[PDB]
Parts: sequence; structure tokens; C-alpha cells
Amino acid sequence: LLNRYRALIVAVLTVAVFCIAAYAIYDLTTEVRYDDVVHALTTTKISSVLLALLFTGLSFASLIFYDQNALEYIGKRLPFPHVALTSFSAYAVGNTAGFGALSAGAIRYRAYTRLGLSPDDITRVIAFVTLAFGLGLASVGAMALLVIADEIGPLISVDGLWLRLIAIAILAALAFVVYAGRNGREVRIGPVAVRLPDSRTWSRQFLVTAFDIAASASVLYVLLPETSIGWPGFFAIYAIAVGLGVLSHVPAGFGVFETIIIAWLGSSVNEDAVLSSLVLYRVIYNVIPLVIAIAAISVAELRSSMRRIGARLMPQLLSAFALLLGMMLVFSSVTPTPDHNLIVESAHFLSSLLGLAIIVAARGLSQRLDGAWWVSTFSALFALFFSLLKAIAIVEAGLLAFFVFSLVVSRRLFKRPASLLNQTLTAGWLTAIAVVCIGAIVVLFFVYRDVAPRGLRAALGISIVSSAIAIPVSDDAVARAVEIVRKQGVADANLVRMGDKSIMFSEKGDAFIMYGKQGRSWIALFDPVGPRQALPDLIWRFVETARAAGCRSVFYQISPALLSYCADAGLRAFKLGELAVVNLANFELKGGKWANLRQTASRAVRDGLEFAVIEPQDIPDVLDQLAHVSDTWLADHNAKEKSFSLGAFDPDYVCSQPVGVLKKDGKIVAFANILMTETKEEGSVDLMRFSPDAPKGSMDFLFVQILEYLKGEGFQRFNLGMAPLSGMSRRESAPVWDRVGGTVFEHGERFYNFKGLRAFKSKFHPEWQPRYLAVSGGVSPMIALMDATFLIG
Amino acid sequence: LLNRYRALIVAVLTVAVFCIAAYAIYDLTTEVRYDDVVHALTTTKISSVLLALLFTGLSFASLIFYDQNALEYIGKRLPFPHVALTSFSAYAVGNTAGFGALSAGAIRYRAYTRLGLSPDDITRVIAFVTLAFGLGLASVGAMALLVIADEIGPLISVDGLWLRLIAIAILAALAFVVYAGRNGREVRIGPVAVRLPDSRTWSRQFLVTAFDIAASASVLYVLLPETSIGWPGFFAIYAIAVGLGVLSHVPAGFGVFETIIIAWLGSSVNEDAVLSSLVLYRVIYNVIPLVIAIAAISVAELRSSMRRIGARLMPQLLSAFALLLGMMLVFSSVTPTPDHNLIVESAHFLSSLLGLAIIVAARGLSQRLDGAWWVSTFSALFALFFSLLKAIAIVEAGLLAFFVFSLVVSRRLFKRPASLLNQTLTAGWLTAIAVVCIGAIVVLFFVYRDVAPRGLRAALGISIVSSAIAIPVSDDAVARAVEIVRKQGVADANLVRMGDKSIMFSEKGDAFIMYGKQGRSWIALFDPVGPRQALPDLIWRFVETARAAGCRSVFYQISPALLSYCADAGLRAFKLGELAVVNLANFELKGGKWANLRQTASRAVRDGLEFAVIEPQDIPDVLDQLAHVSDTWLADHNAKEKSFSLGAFDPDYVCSQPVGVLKKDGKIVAFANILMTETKEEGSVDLMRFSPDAPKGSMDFLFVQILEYLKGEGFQRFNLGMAPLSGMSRRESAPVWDRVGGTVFEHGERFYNFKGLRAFKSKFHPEWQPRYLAVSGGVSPMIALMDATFLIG
Ligand SMILES: CCCCCCCCCCCCCCCC(=O)OC[C@H](COP(=O)(O)OC[C@@H](O)COC(=O)[C@@H](N)CCCCN)OC(=O)CCCCCCCCCCCCCCC
Ligand SMILES: CCCCCCCCCCCCCCCC(=O)OC[C@H](COP(=O)(O)OC[C@@H](O)COC(=O)[C@@H](N)CCCCN)OC(=O)CCCCCCCCCCCCCCC
Ligand SMILES: CCCCCCCCCCCCCCCCCC(=O)O[C@@H](COC(=O)CCCCCCCCCCCCCCC)COP(=O)(O)OC[C@H](O)CO
Ligand SMILES: CCCCCCCCCCCCCCCCCC(=O)O[C@@H](COC(=O)CCCCCCCCCCCCCCC)COP(=O)(O)OC[C@H](O)CO
Repeated sequence: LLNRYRALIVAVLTVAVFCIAAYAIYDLTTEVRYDDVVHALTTTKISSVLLALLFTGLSFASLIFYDQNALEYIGKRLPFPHVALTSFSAYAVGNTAGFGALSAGAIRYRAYTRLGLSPDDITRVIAFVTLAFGLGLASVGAMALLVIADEIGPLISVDGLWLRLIAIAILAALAFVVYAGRNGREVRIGPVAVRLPDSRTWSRQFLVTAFDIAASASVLYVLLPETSIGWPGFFAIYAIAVGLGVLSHVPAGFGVFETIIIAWLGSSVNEDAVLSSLVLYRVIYNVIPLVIAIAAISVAELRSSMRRIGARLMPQLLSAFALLLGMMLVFSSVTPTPDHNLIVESAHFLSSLLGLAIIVAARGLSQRLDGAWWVSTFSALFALFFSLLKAIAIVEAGLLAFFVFSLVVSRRLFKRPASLLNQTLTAGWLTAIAVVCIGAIVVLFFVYRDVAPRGLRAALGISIVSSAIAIPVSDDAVARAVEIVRKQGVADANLVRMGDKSIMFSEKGDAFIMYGKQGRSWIALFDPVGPRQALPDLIWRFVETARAAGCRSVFYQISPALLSYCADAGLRAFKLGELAVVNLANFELKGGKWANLRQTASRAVRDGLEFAVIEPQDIPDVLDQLAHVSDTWLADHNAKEKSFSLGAFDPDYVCSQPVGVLKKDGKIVAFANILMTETKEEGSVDLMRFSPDAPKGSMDFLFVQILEYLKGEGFQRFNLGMAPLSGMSRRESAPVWDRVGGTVFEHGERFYNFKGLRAFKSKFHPEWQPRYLAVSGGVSPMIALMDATFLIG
Repeated sequence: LLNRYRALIVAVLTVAVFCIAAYAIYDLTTEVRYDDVVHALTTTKISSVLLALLFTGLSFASLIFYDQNALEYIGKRLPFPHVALTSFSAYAVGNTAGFGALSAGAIRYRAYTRLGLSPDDITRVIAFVTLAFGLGLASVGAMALLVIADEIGPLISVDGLWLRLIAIAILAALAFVVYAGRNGREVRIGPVAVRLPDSRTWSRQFLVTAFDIAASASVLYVLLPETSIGWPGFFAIYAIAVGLGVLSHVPAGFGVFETIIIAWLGSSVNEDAVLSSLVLYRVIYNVIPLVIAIAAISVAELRSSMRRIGARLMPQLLSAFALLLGMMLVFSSVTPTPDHNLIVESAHFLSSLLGLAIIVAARGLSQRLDGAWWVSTFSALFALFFSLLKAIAIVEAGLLAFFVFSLVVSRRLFKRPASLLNQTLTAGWLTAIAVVCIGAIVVLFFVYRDVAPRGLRAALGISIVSSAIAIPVSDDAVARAVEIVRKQGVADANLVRMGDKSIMFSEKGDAFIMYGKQGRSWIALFDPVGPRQALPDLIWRFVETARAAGCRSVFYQISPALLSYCADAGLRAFKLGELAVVNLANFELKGGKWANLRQTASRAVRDGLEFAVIEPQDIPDVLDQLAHVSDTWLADHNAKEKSFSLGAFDPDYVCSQPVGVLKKDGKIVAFANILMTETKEEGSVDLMRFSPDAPKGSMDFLFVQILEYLKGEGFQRFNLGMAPLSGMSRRESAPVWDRVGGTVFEHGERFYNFKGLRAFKSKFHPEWQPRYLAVSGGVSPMIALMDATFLIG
């Protein structure tokens, strides 16, 4: 149920469920000694750990076929070594993090926009993949719970009829969903409206997801020493444990997975064995895949060669690996050894400080900063020679030295400067910090219960991290922005002079992005305007400025050519609508398929309707007639005015650009703003105007003459309007859409008919051009679209 | 591995495996009392039997989706209530019988040729279905054997490594088969050459076959009272028990299924419970589906309405139901009750006699006789009022009275007369009789072991059944057959006068079929010749005459219009090749796409090559030149002559039909036989003749003039040659073909180039016409095609 959590109480409720889960871990693990857990790790039958490596390998092979199946569903057949990597390194993170910037979403985006998909199709790949895992895990858990409510029924002393009956309830619900969605037929089960694929496709997907959950239950089943349950009893436990640990949005499914397995198997087998198998499960299944995903980038970077997809995936992988590294550092700083460096109960507080600093550096590394690289490299080095002095500890030292190795290797990857601390907060990284802190508190209360200042110090360090986490332009800038609009390309940005939109610049001075702030996030207007080389340097700087004041950097109507370095900044693009573009050198007045426009023009030829080519100083002759016709087209919509879209009643902006008129053979009845550039390379309009002198036979010639004059000056093409998205592309959607995409199309049919319908643009036979809205920080474009909307109105 | 058993040692080896299995049943059931088994049937918790009915219902719902999936694979989308019936009544028989006339094969044929498929596609439906069940049962048993070699490992005291290792062996073999057959690529694993379908199709098929085997293991698992194993342990037992009971070709998988489950679960649970669950399994899963399949025909016959498919399926269903009825009669005659009608150890021998008589009547009813109806109806009535007098016995009396009800209902279904006993033997019905006899011997040795004349009497009755199972035409007939060729239609049958082919007739006198005998089977030549109404009456009479001398009634080159009542007789059609037909009223000498023939004719115009229109009495001028040119075209192939195909060196047959010649401008160098009828409705040729005066430029005009003269007399069309089957239709094949179809195509490219290649026929631009060979008795067309072949040569 992605893009439905619209809150910060989701961030609070996630760590609430983790607090309840960790309290239940400490409840269910009373009479176990930490020394006994260390004993059971040190004696664990190395054939069993090798077999756990084998089953993790089979699990990630099935995850590769999840995604290859997804790409065969939407027709986009991509080559296989560029899909094995982008879904062996999408589940190496998705099994670890579930945040905005670190999830399956913001890695499929960053690894497929570089690879060659369309952002209207990565939201099909992601959505089919997440329906695949969720619905397949529900079917698999409810079928393997159906066959055995007796091998696991009495283990929690719940009778076999009830545990089987809830599995029959889940299977009846999912059979109802499939039988509703037999042939198309989007079935609205609530907010989310599933539209299941072919029966030949969800069955292949069900095999792939059942082999995934089988070879990921068997990783833990080989590590549990000689249970009183078989394989499938443990498989029905595992498909409830994962089925709740991913249901509660916790990072990696940490606490809920742990507490379900401890609550289920402590009655069966010895609790030290289950803790020693769960810790050695989290290592083998959630850290070894990160290490292999890192090394298969770094080795190919040193030395067939997939350096582009490695360059787009390495910050995400390192930022998801540093978070588990920080969990390991804090959990191994709190658990004691006798010989400790009292460097001058407060001497291992340096190590916990380094661990929390490196997960803050992980939040930096996903944002791909430079201070993140310095802090993470040096903090890992300090942890290296302040943890190697104690013992050998090949897991700790080797894993952390691998982090240092990779992070020295990827220095040339990124040099982007910003302030590591001055970004305020996301909904997810607070959950990361708080899960590390609360898990550390539970490790401390767990360990020193059999045999403080360090506890109070770790809590005070976490509170200091929380406090540090808590821690229109001048007419010269507007005129210089107008000069940048002149001396460069796209003429869409002639909405620059109307004010109300803050304008930042670049260091080169010839590039700008135009703001606008509505809620907890400020948006943009068209696209960064300027030469090509100043745009990617500025597309990061915008988002850095947006996070610098604790806001999200939504975009609006961006180009498909922008995507290749738009998605690198952490921008989930979304399909919005297509912008009608008519090339002018490939145009004829009737041709074979333009004569409807010729007859509509000749409808106004007999009226003799005319035009104006007037100047930026030709205001004082027209202005009160402009006021009265403004009253008319405000009476057309019955008095509701919009910003961010058109030019309002403006004494300067209306007379700013050269405009053009519909006449009463000399008397102004309707006008039109025309928007050019100095470079003569592209021109546009924005507004059409109604009169009580123009019926449906003359909704065109006021604009047809403008098209002919823009042909007459010698422009290359012409950006007329922007249309909402058609019914055939409302057909091509994804399974787990919700009210989000419906209100994308409602925003389409709500704000894009103030100039004309899609068929009205189609009357001019245009070649369409898609425009997107990019959203920062992995948040819902329900929120982003409404932040655009309430800034329109 | 169908169409590879080519023997009677398969029939011997099947009952050998059943003898070993029944001896192992009697071995493993020493200390069990028959009274205790009756106790455990009478106390069996009626909720458990209702739940077994539910799981049988789910199993046959999945069997319906086996076949609906199969019909969606080959594109032929058929309506669903005509597929639910023809695969709820194809597995109601296939789970009971595995013979020639009673299997999935000879019910898919009889229920799809009526329904609307092509016999080149029912051999795709059948073959995809049998690969589906076999390969899916192997994958399912090897996967559910993989997860648990510990819940069922020590039950037979075999260590868990070996039972898991053979499952890894099976899964590695099947993964090798799939990875070989990724994209097309027919992988020859031996005699059988699997070519697996789409990954989107065998996965859906794997779900359907795993839900089948799950809901058929659970029918028996609900009947076993409180095992020491879970569900999936019993599922891994069941997928070995079925996986060997269908591997050994035994009817219903009787003895092998029984002995595997007794051998596996007698060590776990009490043996009386396993016998009481296996008998009540065979009832619920193999007799209740026959009863429902019968009643859903008979009720719809009395009263939406599918009377055609019921009329084609009811004899197969009744003949597979009477066999289990006979097993029940013999097994309930041997098992004793105290009060018995001593009508005057030999008074219940009447009941065993009635049971063996009714399974002989079942062999009659599949062949759809009339004495079969009389013997089966009256023998069931005698069993009714000589078994109802003993006790109530609602299962026995109700089941048998249902048989009497259905068989009175289907009197109007069939009235076909033949001798019920005088058919000699099939490979399968001897296995039916012998499995009933040996199972009866084991029931007798089982029951009277705790506490004979009846045993010796049952053995003598079976030996009497075995002994009773052990129990060119005149020139008037040839000339009358030539008169039937004259006064009626197809001119293919002008091979009638050459002798060597026995000619039977009909009772109406104006219809005939022409024999030819090679091995243990005699074949036919073209098609029954005559009016339409005398053909279906004769198409049964041919097969009755063939079984009357203990032989199989193969056909050769039959029409697609014959299939609708050809498949009713029990004739598995097979695609053979297409017969080139050129309509003459829709023909032009060059048109747009015939001018190659015009230029090839003008190649011989400058030679001035000519023809003959000579008579049946114009022999004595040409005959020695015919002898020398016969020496030439015997020197063409280098001296190897064929029967059954053309006219040989014949003093009567060569001069019989009007022939036509290639000349040395008057001197005979090459001839051609031309074949007409009196009705002027269709004409043909058979033989083209080589000369040492005709190169590749004149392989045509000798025949082109014949085509023009057959146009000139005024015929409708022209049966020139018969071509082998093309490469695109050697592409459209089925998965479990073997050397059979390969030698069908080898027979094609081996015997059909003595007149010309497929492109040689394509030079004349023909409209193709498929011709089939029908095979009786469910036997392989390897055998039938070679019986045609060694009668050609
Ligand atoms: C207590 C009562 C509550 C019940 C109410 C149920 C309502 C359900 C409504 C649906 C809301 C879903 C919201 C989640 C959205 C989200 O968060 O995003 C999408 C997610 C990520 O998918 P992602 O791509 O990120 O992959 C993640 C993989 O890595 C996981 O990782 C790990 O946890 C690893 N440790 C293990 C790896 C495993 C193999 N790789 O997918 C989803 O749809 C999640 C839906 C899951 C639904 C499960 C339903 C419950 C199952 C129980 C079965 C029946 C038995 C009942 C007995 C009680
Ligand atoms: C002891 C060592 C020997 C091993 C050697 C293996 C070689 C295999 C070579 C393959 C030859 C196949 C020859 C059969 C051909 C034939 O006869 O015809 C095709 C059949 C019918 O198909 P049909 O359409 O007729 O349906 C039938 C349904 O009704 C059955 O009925 C019943 O029995 C009911 N009582 C139950 C209904 C169940 C649900 N409905 O299908 C086939 O391919 C048969 C192939 C089966 C292959 C199984 C392999 C072994 C499985 C074991 C798994 C691994 C574990 C190993 C541990 C030891
Ligand atoms: C009700 C089920 C619902 C549907 C789910 C069905 C899914 C089945 C698919 C399972 C595939 C993976 C199988 C993993 C099973 C592990 C079995 C196992 O326990 O391993 C034992 C031994 O394993 C081996 O010897 C090697 C097994 C290798 C399995 C390789 C699988 C290949 C076949 C997979 C099928 C798919 C083929 C394509 C693969 C890409 C070790 O156990 P143990 O004796 O150590 O246990 C005692 C105690 O627990 C302490 O350990
Ligand atoms: C390792 C596995 C390999 C792959 C196989 C996986 C296939 C799983 C699919 C199974 C579907 C059918 C499930 C049948 C399980 C039967 C469970 C059972 O035992 O029934 C119990 C109770 O059953 C019920 O209460 C009702 C169960 C109804 C199940 C209906 C299945 C619907 C869901 C099927 C999934 C598909 C959905 C579409 C269906 C067309 C009765 O047991 P008991 O307590 O009597 O046992 C004690 C002793 O044995 C004596 O009996």
C-alpha cells in the first residue's frame, strides 16, 4: 500500500511497533545468557552456514527472475546482466531499508532511467514487483498455513481450526480478487485498485515468489539446529514473520520478524539457538548480499564492465550498507568484552558515537554528499583501529574494512558538496536512528540483566542527534533571468516576469530555476533554463537548497531529456500529460490533413478578423478594453482565478510580451499572449481568451493566425498548450495504483481545459511531447501534485 | 511414454507388476483381520468422508483447468461447459482405465472430433496434457520430497540423505530439460523428444497440476485417521504412489498404489486404518466421479442440453464404470457373510461369474455392441436381486442400481449388432481380466487366512474366459465394385481393378471398403465409396469384420469429412499429408499466377509433344513399348517395385482405364494413367512416367495436357498426387511425440516423391486437402504405418 501513507504518524507508528516488538523480545528472552548465544554462534556447523549461503544465492536468483519477469510483462525486453545487477542490488537494499531514498522504488528508478526505460514504465515494474511480493507472500503463507495448522498450531497453543480458518479467509479473499480481475476489470478493494495481469503471468510470478520465500525460509531453517518442526512448519512461520515484518514498514523488518520467530519457536526449541540463528540469519541474508553487490561494482570499476549502472547504484548501496554497519557498531559497542581500551563505562561510548555518526553519514551518502564521504570514511577508519585492538573479530573487522575499501574506491564517483547536518529530517531516517537507538537500549537491558553511564550516554547522544536533526527576488535578478530567457532556448519560461516565483541562479550566472512554495515543500515551474552544461550542476543545487530549509523539491512539466540526470538527484518522475508541439517547417495550410483548419480560418475570413503585433510599450491604447474582456472571461468560468498557470490581470506582465488580438474589425474583443525568445529557436503561447463575439466556429482563428505568424517569423516549432493524458494511456497502467494516479488524471482534466481539450489541440495535428513532474525524497505525488494545485489556486 | 510400448510383453509385464504388488500387499498385511477393516469403514467420521468429497471436487475442478489450459495453448478457444464435461469424463475414465479404448486418449478423440477440433490438434491436447501430468507430478513429488526426507525418511528406515538426493537428481534432470527447451529446441531425451511450451504456460500448468495432486492427496489424507505424519509428508508419499501406479500402466494404478502406501504407512499407523482408507479412497475418488459423470449425461438426456457430446461419451463412461462394478462384484462375492443363498462353497460362484461376465460386457460396451447391452443389463439385474436379498448394502445396491438405471436410459443410444465374444483380444482387456482375477485371488488368500472350491471355481471361470477369448474376391464382386465406382463420386477408388485388395460390401449393395492385410491387422485404401447414407453403417461393419478375425482396422488417406463418424468407431486419426486438388472452373492458363505452366507448356509446343485419349480396348498397339518404357522407369529407381500405390506391369489394369501418352511425335516414350468416374463429378491420375526423352524442362507437359483435358471434359476438380507435410506443419507439433511422428514424416518424404515433390505439386497452384490414416484400438501408428509400408513394399 505505497503512496497511501501521508503523514509523520506513520514514522511514529513504525517505531512504536518496533518498540512493542523489542519489548516482546526482551519479554520472551528472559532466561537466556548472552554468553550462551556467543557459544551457539561459535559452534554452528560450518556446513550449515555454507548451506545458508547456497539458499541465499538461490533466493537472489529468484529475485533476479522477479524483475526479469516484470520486464517481460510490459514488453520492454532488456539485456540480462543489466537486470541481474539492478535487482540483486535492489533487494540487497530493499531487504535492509524501506525508506524514501533507500527502497526498491528509488533504486529501480535510478537504475532504469539510466538503463533505458520510461518513467511511466518504471512505475509499472515497481508496482508489479510489489504486488508480486505482497500478494504472492500472502497466497504462499495462506497456503502453507492451510496444510499445517497442526505442526505449528499447538506451538503457540492456538487450536488448529482457527489458524487454518484465517488461512481459508486469506485464500478466499485472494481468490475473490483474482476472480474479480479475470479479464482487465480494475477491482477497487479500497484506496488501492488492483488490476491483476494475465493468468499466464501471475502464475509464473507466483512460482518465482514461492521459490523466493522458500529459499529465504530455508536460509533460517538450515541455521536453526534440529527443530521439533519440519521444513514446511517453519515455512509457515517464516511467511507470517516476513508477512508482518514487511507489513509494519520497519527497516529490514527487524523487530517484528525477530519477535514473531522468538514468540513462535521459544516454546519449541531453546531460545539461545533461535537468537543465534536469527543473528546469523540477518548477517548471511541481509549483509552478504550487500557485500556481494558492492564488490561486483567495485571490482568491475577497478578492472564485463557496467560502470554507468554501478555509478548510479553505488551511493544507494553504500548508504544501505553503512546503516547495517552502524547497527553492528552500536550493537557490538554495547555488548561487552573484559579487556577494553580505557582511553579517557564511558570508553566504549566513542564506538557507539562512531556508529551513530556513520548512520548519519549514511543519510548523507544516499543524498551523495562530500562531507558524507569524509565522515563515513574517517569514522569507519576510527572504528577500524579502535575495534581491531580488542580482538581479531574477522566478521566485524573484515566487513568494516570492506566498507573502507569500497568507500575509498568510490571517491571519484562523487564530489558533490553540501552540509551534512543542515538537512532537517525525512520520515524514514528518523525511524532508522530511532530503531538503532531502541534496539541498542534493548541490547543493553538484555545483556547486563544477568551480571548505566553508558546507557545514559547513548541516550544523550541520540537526543543530541535529534536536536541537531531539528537543526520576490530583486528586479536585477528578474531582469537578468529575462536576459537568460532571451539568450537561450525554450520559450516556455516566459512566465518569468509575472513575479510570485523566487528565482535562484547558478555560479555561471546563465542558468536559473524558478521556485514556488506552498506547503512543506517548494516546487518548480518548467525546467532549468540555459545551456546544457549548466543544467546538471544546477539540478542538484536546487534540491540542496530545498533540503537546506527542510522542504521537498517537487518539479512540474519537465522534459524527457532532463530525466538522465534528473533521476540521479533522487527524483521519482511521474507522467503528467503531453505538450502539443507543432513543427513549422513541416507544416502546410491544408496539405492533406489540415483543411479543417483552412475552412475554420475561412469562417473568420468572411468576418475579416484581424490581429496585433504590438510591442512591450504598446499598452495605453488597449488596457481598459483588456479590463472589460478580462471581466468577460472571468464571467466565463464564473469568477475563479488561478496562479502558476497563466497571466492574470497584470499592468506589466500583460503588456510585457508581444500579444495578439481578436478584433471587432479594430475594436478589441479577445487577445492572446505570445511568448518568444531572442534566439528565434522556439516560440509559444499560454492563454486563449473568450469573447461574447466568438462562437464555437471561431475558437480557432485567434490562435490560427498566431500559428501562421510564428511560422512567418521563422521558428522551428511551437509549444501550444499542454493536454491531459489520453484514455489509451489511462489503460496502460500498473496494478497497485490508488487515488494518486486517479488524481493525476483528475488534475489533468481539471486544470488543462482552460485553454482547450485534447481533441482541441489535436485539431492542429500536433506531434506530442510528454512532460513529467519530478518528486524528491520518495514521497507521494498525491502530496506533490496538491502542493502544485494549491499554488495554482 | 505413449506410442513406444509395441508389444504383448507390456501386457504381460503389467500384470507381472500387479502380481508382485498384490503379493507385497498380502506380505505387508499379515496381522490384520477383515472384520477389523469392516469396523474401520463402519466407523469413519462422516465429516471426513464429506471432506473427501470436497477435495475430490477440487481435484476434478483442477482437471477441468488442465484441459482448458491445454485448449488455450493451441489457440483453439472452445466454450467451457463443453470442456468441463469432456475432462470431468476423461479423468473419470483415465483414473480408472489405461487401455486402448478406455484412456484419456480415446475419450479426448471421441469428445473433440464431435466438438470441433482437428485431429492434428487433439494429438496436441492429449500430448500436452500427458506431459503436464507426468512432468508436473515428477516435479511436484521431487520438490515435496526435497523439503522432507525426514518426516517420511525413517518411516521406511531409509536415511534422509538418500531420499533427498534422488529428489535432487529428479529436479536436476527436469531443470536440465527445461533449460534445454528454453526457446523451441526439441530436446531428444531418448525415444521421446520433448519440446516444452512457453515459460508462461508450463508455469500455469504447474499450478494446475500441483493443485490437482494436492487435492488428490488430501482425499486420502482426510481418510487416514490421525497419522504420525503431517499433510506434506503424506503428500510426498502420495506423489510417489501415484508416480509409480501410473508408471506401471496398471488399470487405475491399482496394485502399485496400494502396495506403496501399505509399505510406507504400516510402519507408522495401523494397517487396518490404511486399508479402510484406501478402499474408501478408491470409492470416493474413482467411482463417485464416474457416477457424477454418468448422471450429468443421463439427467441432461432425460430433460443446458449437451446430448451430442453425451452420445459420444456415454459408451466410454459406461464401459469404464462396468469394469469397477465388476471389480466390486468379484471382491464382494469373495468376501463372506454368514447368511448366504445356497441356491444349488459354490453358491456365491454365481456372483463372481456375473462380475466377470459384466467386465467382458464392459469390453463389449466400449466397442458399443448390442449383446453387450443385453448381457450387461441382465447380468447387473441378476446381481441386483441376488445381492439385495442378503443385506441392505447401500453402496453395492445403489451403485449397481445406478448402473442399471443408466444402461436402461442409454438403450436408444446404441443398437449396433456384433458378436460379444468373437473379438479375440486386446493388449489391455487381458490386463483388466487378469487384474480382477489376481486381485480376487489375493482377496481370497487375505480373508480366509484367519478362519477352496470357490477359489478353484473362480480360477476355472477365469481360464474359461481366457479360452473363450482365444475363441482376391470374385470377378463379379470386382466388376460390381467398378460399377459402384462408376455410379458414384470420388475417383480415387479407380485402383479397384488391380486386384490384391479384398473388397467387402454393404447390405445396400452400393458401398464398399477395400481391404489389404499385412501383419496382425488389415488396412484400407481410400475411403468407403458410395452415397453418404451407406458410409457410417459400413464404417462400423469394417471394424467389426476386422475384430472378427482378430485384427486391427487401420485406414489410409481418409477424408476430413469422414472424421465425424470415423472417430466414433474408435479410430485415432493421424495427419499424413495433403492431397493436391485443383478446381477446374476456377482455372486459367496463365491468369496472373499460372504463366510458369504456360512457358513450360510452350517448351513442349516447339517439340510438338502429343497425347492419347485411348480406350479400355486400345491395348495391342502400345503394349511392348509399354514394357520397354516400364524397364526404363524401373531403371530410374534402379529396380524396386511398390504395391498399394500405383499400377504395376499389368496386362489388364494398365489398359483398363483410359491412359494418355508422351510421344516421339507418334512413338510412345512415356505414358500416364487417367482415372475418371461415370458421374463426371471428379477425376484423377496416379502415375507419372519418366523417359530418356524428357528432361527437367518436360516433367510437366505430359501432365499439363491431362489437366487441360480434364478441364475439357468438364470436371469439377482434380486429385493430383498427394504430398508430404510441409515444414511449417512439422513445426506445429506436440511435446511428447517420438519416433512415431518422425517416421510419419519419413514415410511422407519416402513414398510421396515417386510422382513429385511438394513444390512440384505447388507448380500447378493447388488448393490443398488433408488426408488422414485412422487407427483402430488405440495402438501406435508406428505399427499401423509400417503395416501400410510393408504392404506397399
Ligand atoms: C496483524 C494484522 C494485520 C493484517 C492486515 C493486513 C493488511 C494488508 C494490507 C497491505 C498493506 C501493505 C503495506 C506494505 C507496503 C510496503 O512496505 O511496500 C510494499 C512491500 C515491499 O515490497 P519490497 O519490494 O520492498 O520487498 C520486500 C522484501 O524485501 C521483504 O524484505 C524482508 O522483510 C526480508 N527480511 C525477507 C525477504 C523475503 C524474500 N525476499 O511489498 C508488499 O506489498 C507488502 C505486503 C505484504 C503482505 C503480507 C500479508 C500478511 C502475510 C501473512 C500470510 C497469511 C498468514 C496469516 C497468519 C496470521
Ligand atoms: C522404480 C523406478 C522406475 C523409475 C523410472 C522413471 C522413468 C519415467 C519414464 C516415463 C514413462 C511414463 C510412461 C507412462 C505413460 C502413460 O501411461 O500415459 C501417460 C500418463 C497418463 O496420464 P493420464 O492422462 O492418463 O492421467 C493419469 C492420472 O489419471 C493417474 O491416475 C491415477 O493414478 C489416480 N489414482 C491418481 C490421480 C492423480 C491426480 N489426478 O502420464 C504420464 O506421463 C505418466 C508419467 C508419470 C511419471 C512419474 C515419475 C515418478 C514420480 C516420482 C516423483 C519423484 C520421487 C522419487 C522417489 C522414488
Ligand atoms: C507447503 C509448501 C508451499 C509451497 C512452497 C513449495 C516450495 C518448494 C521449493 C523449495 C526449493 C528449495 C528447497 C530448500 C529445502 C531445504 C531442505 C533442507 O532442510 O536442507 C537439508 C539438506 O540440504 C541439502 O543437502 C542440499 C539441498 C539443496 C537444495 C537445492 C534446491 C534445488 C532444487 C530447487 C527447485 C527449483 C529448481 C531451479 C532452481 C533455481 C539440510 O537440513 P538439515 O538436515 O541440516 O536439517 C536439520 C536441522 O534443521 C538443522 O539444519
Ligand atoms: C511441499 C508442497 C509442494 C507443493 C504443494 C502445495 C499445494 C498446496 C495447495 C493445497 C490446496 C488444498 C489444501 C488441502 C489441505 C487439507 C488440509 C486438511 O488436512 O483438512 C483438515 C481440515 O480441513 C478443513 O477444515 C477445510 C479445508 C478446506 C480447504 C479448501 C482449499 C481452498 C483453498 C485452495 C487454494 C486454491 C484456491 C482456488 C481453489 C480452486 C482436516 O484434517 P484433520 O484435522 O481431519 O486431520 C487429522 C487426520 O488426518 C484425520 O483427518
